[PDB]
Amino acid sequence: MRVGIPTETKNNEFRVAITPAGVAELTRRGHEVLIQAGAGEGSAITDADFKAAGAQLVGTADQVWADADLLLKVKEPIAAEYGRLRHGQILFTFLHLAASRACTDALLDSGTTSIAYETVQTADGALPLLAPMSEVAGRLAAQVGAYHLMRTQGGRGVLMGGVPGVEPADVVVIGAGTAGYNAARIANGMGATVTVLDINIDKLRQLDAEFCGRIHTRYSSAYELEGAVKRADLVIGAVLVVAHMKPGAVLVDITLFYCMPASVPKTSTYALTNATMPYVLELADHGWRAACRSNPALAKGLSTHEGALLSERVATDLGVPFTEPASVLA
Amino acid sequence: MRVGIPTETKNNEFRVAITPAGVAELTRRGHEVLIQAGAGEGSAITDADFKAAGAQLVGTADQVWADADLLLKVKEPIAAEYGRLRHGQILFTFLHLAASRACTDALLDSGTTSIAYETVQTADGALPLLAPMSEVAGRLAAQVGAYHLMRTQGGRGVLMGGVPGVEPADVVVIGAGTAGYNAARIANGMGATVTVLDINIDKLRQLDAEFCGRIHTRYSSAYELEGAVKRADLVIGAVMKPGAVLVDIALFYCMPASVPKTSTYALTNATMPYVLELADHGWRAACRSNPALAKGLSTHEGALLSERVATDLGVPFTEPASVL
Amino acid sequence: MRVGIPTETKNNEFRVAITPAGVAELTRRGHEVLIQAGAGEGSAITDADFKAAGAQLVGTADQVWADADLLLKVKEPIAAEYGRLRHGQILFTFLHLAASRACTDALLDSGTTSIAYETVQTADGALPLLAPMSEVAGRLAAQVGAYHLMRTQGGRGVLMGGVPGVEPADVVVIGAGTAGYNAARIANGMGATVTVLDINIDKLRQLDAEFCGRIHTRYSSAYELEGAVKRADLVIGAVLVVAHMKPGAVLVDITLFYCMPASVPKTSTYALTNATMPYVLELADHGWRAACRSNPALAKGLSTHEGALLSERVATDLGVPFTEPASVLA
Amino acid sequence: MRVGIPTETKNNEFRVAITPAGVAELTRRGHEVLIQAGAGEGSAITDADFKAAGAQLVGTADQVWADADLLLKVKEPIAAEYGRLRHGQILFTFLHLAASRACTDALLDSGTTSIAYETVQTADGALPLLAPMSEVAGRLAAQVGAYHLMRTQGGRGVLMGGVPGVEPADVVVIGAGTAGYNAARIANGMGATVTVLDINIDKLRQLDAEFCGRIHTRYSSAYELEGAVKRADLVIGAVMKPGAVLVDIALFYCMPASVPKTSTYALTNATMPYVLELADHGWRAACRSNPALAKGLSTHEGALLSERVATDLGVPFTEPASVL
Amino acid sequence: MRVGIPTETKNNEFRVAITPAGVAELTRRGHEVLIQAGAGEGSAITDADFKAAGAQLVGTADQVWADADLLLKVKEPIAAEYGRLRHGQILFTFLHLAASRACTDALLDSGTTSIAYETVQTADGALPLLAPMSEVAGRLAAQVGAYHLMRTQGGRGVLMGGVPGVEPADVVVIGAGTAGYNAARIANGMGATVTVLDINIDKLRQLDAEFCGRIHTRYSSAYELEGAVKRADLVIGAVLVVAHMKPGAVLVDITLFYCMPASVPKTSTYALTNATMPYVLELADHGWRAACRSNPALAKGLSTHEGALLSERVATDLGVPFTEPASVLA
Amino acid sequence: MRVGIPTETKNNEFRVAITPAGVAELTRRGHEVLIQAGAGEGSAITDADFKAAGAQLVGTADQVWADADLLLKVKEPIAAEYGRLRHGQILFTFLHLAASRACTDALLDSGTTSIAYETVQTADGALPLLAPMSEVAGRLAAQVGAYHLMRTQGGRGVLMGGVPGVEPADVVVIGAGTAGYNAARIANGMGATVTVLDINIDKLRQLDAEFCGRIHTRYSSAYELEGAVKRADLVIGAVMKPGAVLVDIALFYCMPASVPKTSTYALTNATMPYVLELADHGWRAACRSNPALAKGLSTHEGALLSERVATDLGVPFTEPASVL
Repeated sequence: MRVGIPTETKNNEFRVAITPAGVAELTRRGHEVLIQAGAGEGSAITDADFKAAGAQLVGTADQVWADADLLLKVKEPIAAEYGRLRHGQILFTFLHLAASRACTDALLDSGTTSIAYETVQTADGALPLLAPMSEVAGRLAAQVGAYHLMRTQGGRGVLMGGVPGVEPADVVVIGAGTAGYNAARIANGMGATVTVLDINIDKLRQLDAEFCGRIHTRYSSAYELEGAVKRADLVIGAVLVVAHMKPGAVLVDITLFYCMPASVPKTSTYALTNATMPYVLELADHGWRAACRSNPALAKGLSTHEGALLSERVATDLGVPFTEPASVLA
Repeated sequence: MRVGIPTETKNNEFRVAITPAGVAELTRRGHEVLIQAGAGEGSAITDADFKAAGAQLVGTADQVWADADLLLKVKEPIAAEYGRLRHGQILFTFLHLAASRACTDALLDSGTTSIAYETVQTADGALPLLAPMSEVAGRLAAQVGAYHLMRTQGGRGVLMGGVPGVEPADVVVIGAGTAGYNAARIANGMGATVTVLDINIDKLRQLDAEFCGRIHTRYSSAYELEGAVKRADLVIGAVMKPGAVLVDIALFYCMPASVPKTSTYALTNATMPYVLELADHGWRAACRSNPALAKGLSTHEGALLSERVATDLGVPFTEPASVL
Repeated sequence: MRVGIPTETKNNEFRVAITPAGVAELTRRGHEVLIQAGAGEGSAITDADFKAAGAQLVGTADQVWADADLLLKVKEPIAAEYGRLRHGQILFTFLHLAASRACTDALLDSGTTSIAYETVQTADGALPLLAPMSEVAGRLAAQVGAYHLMRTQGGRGVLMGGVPGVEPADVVVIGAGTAGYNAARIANGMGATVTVLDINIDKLRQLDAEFCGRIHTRYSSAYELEGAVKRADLVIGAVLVVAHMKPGAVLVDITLFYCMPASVPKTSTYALTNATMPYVLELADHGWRAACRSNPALAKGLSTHEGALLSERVATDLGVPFTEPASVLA
Repeated sequence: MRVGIPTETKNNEFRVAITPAGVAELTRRGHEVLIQAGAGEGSAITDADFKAAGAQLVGTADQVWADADLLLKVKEPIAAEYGRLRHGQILFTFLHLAASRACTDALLDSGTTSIAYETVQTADGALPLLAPMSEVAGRLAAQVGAYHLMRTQGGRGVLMGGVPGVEPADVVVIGAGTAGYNAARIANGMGATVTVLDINIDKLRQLDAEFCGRIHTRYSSAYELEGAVKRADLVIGAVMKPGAVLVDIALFYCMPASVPKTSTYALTNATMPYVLELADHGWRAACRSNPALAKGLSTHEGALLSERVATDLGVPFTEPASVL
Repeated sequence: MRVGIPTETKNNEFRVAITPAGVAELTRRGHEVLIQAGAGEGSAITDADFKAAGAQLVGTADQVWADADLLLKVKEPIAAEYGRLRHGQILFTFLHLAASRACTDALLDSGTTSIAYETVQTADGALPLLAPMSEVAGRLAAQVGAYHLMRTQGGRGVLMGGVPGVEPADVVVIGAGTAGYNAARIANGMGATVTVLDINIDKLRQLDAEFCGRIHTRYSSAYELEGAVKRADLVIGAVLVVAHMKPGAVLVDITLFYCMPASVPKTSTYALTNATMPYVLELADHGWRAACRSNPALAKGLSTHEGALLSERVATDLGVPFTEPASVLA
Repeated sequence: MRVGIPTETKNNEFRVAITPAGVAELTRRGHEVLIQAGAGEGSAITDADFKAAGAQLVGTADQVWADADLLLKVKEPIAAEYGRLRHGQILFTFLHLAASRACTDALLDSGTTSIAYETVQTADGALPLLAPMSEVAGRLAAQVGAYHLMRTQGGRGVLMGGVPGVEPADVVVIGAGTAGYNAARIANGMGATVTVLDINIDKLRQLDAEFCGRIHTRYSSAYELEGAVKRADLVIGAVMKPGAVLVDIALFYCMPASVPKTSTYALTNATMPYVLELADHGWRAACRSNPALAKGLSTHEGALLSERVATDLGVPFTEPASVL
């Protein structure tokens, strides 16, 4: 089938759903990759090497969304793309439909089959396509948190790792998840005195192991938390699905309250497309139909099909007819 | 004696010439410490700190400059500060007089004894009070270069240390010097693929030793510098492909005042020993019994003593060893 | 029962099926260990300490294979040993019968009960007795790959870790398995700039953790692969169950194409006998009979019994009557 | 010649002035090595070791002191050992004569040529034979401070490096010196949160470099020392809140003889080269062709040569360069 | 319900069943925390911050054991506390009843409901509340073992990490469990040449990974063991549910034979109360009744209830009527 | 001027006296760079590299030696190369003239100005151009010793770093020198249990510091060396039980040309600065304004200047300071 990779049109979005690496496997494996001119240009990928790997570069998004059996995207269709949604195609991308009835409706109103990146889940309840983004995000939280600590940024005026004879910043990472673990790693590498708080003692246990006790760990509690933040020069909320610190101290969620992987497209594109690669294939090969019964992880992401809503949590958050996944998969 | 420290007026300057530690060691040797209200507020040293430490918190600058037998600054007196200078006062701060004919004149026409932080020099030819600024400046370059590397800062869009399975950023530091060693250190801690360039292979060996091979080294030929700079994401000038960031420390960018809370201690921790030799024995005694301090002396009783600053502005030299 | 450890007679084979350590537990636990003179001499083990631990040193292989209830071996019997295979004994060793009908036939034609080292498997599908060999192998791939990089060896003429101001080799490890992980470890320790490629992102994830990003990881793809090898000074195929690189660059599988734990017997003997120890015991204690129903991992290795073929994959690769394992175990 | 080593009689001293290695390099240059039976038993060097190495194992001390042309000790002759001293003997050991008028007299009234381990000195002003004792002394302080930190030792009740989720211990080492560097090293390896204080910022940089930031550094102001010491669990004096432990190396505690097996080699490994220059050429030749050894010479033919030890006990000085 | 935290009265016991952290969650979550004056004072916790977090400080132990719905303790009641055991309360603490019929009887004779800290077990058979103690213990074994190596302590007279040009001690850790892993970590950090012996090759495998082969590993055997201890300057028995070494060499179990987390209360109190926190809550919230059927891990710790013995192993070790856990939980 | 580099003819030599970087910095100072076709092919520097860099690729050696005002080599002219030498030519390369009476004569009878790489010497008594060869030589010894340790190489049959649960290899490096430090470094990275021996305890401390205790150190007594060497698997001579491998760098084995791609840059990166002082000012000027270069001068206008090479072959000395 002819797969399509259109140019992300959303605001401040410079990523691309595929790399010359994935495109190269689609091609030399029996498929046709329709890539829109400049789609990857935004994350340092010209069509020069996109073609030197296999890319049926086309001029407009119209031709891309058309003749493309599988449309790989990074973000969900925006306003002007609704009139694009085909019925005989498969939309594989980040949807957050429970965040857009308008979006959800347009996918049902167009009867297109779609799979949401964020809900593809494996056995241990893991979310593979979100993992990379959490990694990119957490490492960024630190680089961004460190910069905003500059007095010029309205920060306290403290250097992440100080200098000889002078103390470094005291960084607090709330949570030892992918993001919390990656945030501490960088802040620590930059020289800050990082302490990570979690309620899960095994996560804290391995952090002690990983940095021979260099990255401090404190059992997380509302009392420990409040205590740790008072002292903190920078705090990172790495806890992913009302209280304050000192003047000049920074707060980065995932005083200057700061608030992503779009910031580093080259990186993030690869990070995600590498996680996406195996599924895009299972899709391009045997179709979303055989791809979802042969793989309950990719299936768990099914979002819509010919006016069908295949996600209860969403049909719940908005109150709409739920159409069991098992049934639309025969 | 009484030493005074006025709040810096230089726009965008957040450092202070003394910390609660210094304003506590002078107070212990029989000295009255005068500090302007709000002197170290921009570097997190409230008057409370300076106060309950033995320091006298005067209302404004006037009171500081009037009394202060020795005055401690970070930057030199700026334009609107020329009327403050006193004949019988010892000014201690970064002067860079060889950069402003206007500054030099005010101190000269002033008859003030000023000693420059940046020219103070020990035996090995080291600049003690200027070295801590190169440490901060070196670490900052990396934190900053990593920041402007973001697509949204004009940068290419590369995370310093990538993420598993995805290639890390390519950093090139030119100079195995004090600042370069700091940039590579931090850039390396961010996960980045760092390489340092230098024609001093002795420095290449200690960097090889320290980071045990993780931070790459390349003899600095103009051939490699070019090739190295062609492939990089961030190049740090501690002595280009589209979107690369070049930070130059002396997308583009060309500082220790950005992190005042950090650099105040760094500078005043180096300055402290001299501020002491000055508060106890005078500029004459101090500078007499200490050559490194002697080398910083810039002006006194109308004289301009400096073969670099003097053979710059076309002025009469004065053997600093004479006034000594 | 009297266990027997004969001298490996195969070519270039200097290993031994047991160490004074294991022999010491066989003895002071109720059994008799019949070790052939010089059996361990080949891997730095004289009979001096073999007896100082418990060893009924005997002169020839004939007496060893005879009176020995359990014959522990490292390699499969060769030409002259066929006339040795008893019917009332147990052959526990590496067989690769699917690689030798002649060998397989001789074990059936002699009606001997045997268990193959390479097919003993645990729950997570793991192969314990092969693990150590993969470790030895991978660490060797690097030491051997580094030596063959010497211009004198016909190599490019590059030192693994270069010297101050000069660049090290660029080493590529294909695969993050036991072997791939161990290969990167040594090459990295030797100073090379190693990059490991894998399709399994968790393996890459932990390699980043283990060396704080010092050992580079790149999602493995046929495009990434080809790209990585072009640059490479040395490449190690650590992928265990047609394209080229630069002149002088080395290739080591598991330009100079090089091709094992027999290379370092002292090491490998211990490596394997340590993994073998627990089973040899379960065998020597309760017999292969009770040893295989009480332990499905050791049972999964059963190969033959009194003319019986207890391994389908083998009976398949050669087309021969398959005799269900469950049945020959009552 | 023949060099002799007697068992130390100083109570609680377990070191020996020579190891099987030294008693084997002298034996190879045509020297008879006499060692008392049981000399190095308290540091794990049985007579078997000393014996099957080329050493002569005499019955007791008398035989050692009588024969020994050069005598090697660790501590100085104690009270009951004054009758042992010989006019024509070279005593080599830690003497601290400037601490005992009584000791100095026995060697003086003795006419013995004694050379002090602690005053021997090379160019850079280093004390070669005294340095290894500061390494051991530094590492011991941490092992000990970590021990007395236990509630049952009077200490507060803190594990040096805590455990995951629980805060680690706070260690403060005062002095970036040889001993301080060792304490921080070990205290840091125990998981503890270590900080070193010093007014020598050059030492602060090498500690920063070495442990790459894990061991904290703070310019030693009397202000920080206090604040630092106020928050600590264990403070090590290598130059307080309830239950804190302060170890002072020169709950409280104020040494290399505690781990004799370790420190014997450390000391005798530094001493060895000199014991050789002494056994081959004599105190005269050796001390002549080697200034560092010349600096250790303390007594000879009744003379007391030392501007520190002499201007202490009120005695006549003797130009060591004269007797040379 | 009103929870109670009494002052440990046992000998040389300076720990406390709760920290201002846990007490803070009990309070600002709907409960009343009755803490006895000075209960925490012994492990550096005054009532100053105990109240500044929420503590109904009371004068005597009598009032504490009274009006307290849940009595959190570190150690089992001693002689004078028997007359304290209420019937309408819950005793959550370390019991070791199989070590005290007197103790066991008193809990049955008082009909109190109790849950033993040491038998709360999770799915992978893990014992969470013992883990922290094993960590504290193992790290101590090393600090204590290193001190007792001092000739003054009657030891051989060897410094853990020697000094330049001179060798460090040779430390042997028997077992790679929590305690064995933590013992090696510290001894190694102190500079000793540590070698860890285990029969479980995965534990040895990860120790190699964790310290890049710096902490030596040797497959554990009675022959390897005896060999390793001969050389050893210090040995730590980290193997938790008759042979000798050199003169001056130390032995620490978990020559100077030495024989705990009470040694470092500040540490250990937090270590354990952090592990205890989640259960104390599940208890204080829904009662031991709903707390044990909703959580089979905490339930597996049930020890007694109104004259009932809810632990077979104990009723076995002493021979007493066993009263099935499932039945006393409806 | 024009500097020339001929392909090495010495059998088994794969290094080249100049890299594309050097042949690019000389070309920038107005110099014609002549390089023989295939000069750096054995070290991966095709003529393409040398070409598109500013270098003149001559057909063969004749053209190189004829023109070249300064000639750069790695090894000295061998037998069949004696007819190439020119009176008015500056030869720069490793000469070891004090090793071949025959070599010395050809340069002497030649009237050529030759400067030896190995005798060039800076203040600290360091041999700049010879040091990089000891780094390579040190790392190679370990890679090689680890290789010949294989049962199939005659070795004992030990993997350098063992495998979990199995004991690692025992490495002994004799010499804390530049080469020894490199061998221990690499041998340690291979997982091996490394120990370094030296009578210079200062070097023992930096190795202790660097690898923080993982690489063992032992004072070099002849007693320990023996005991140490008795227990080893691989001993590296950077200054035996059956199957042990002893590599000696100056089963047995007694080098930088083995990894030409690496060592060419290493040597030419050190040589480069001198090749420059030579191409710009001449052997006279260069050697004049630079003592380290002055120390390398070996022959000129028929003279043989060297108190080591001259008092070897029984020849007349010529004050190098005279011809200067």
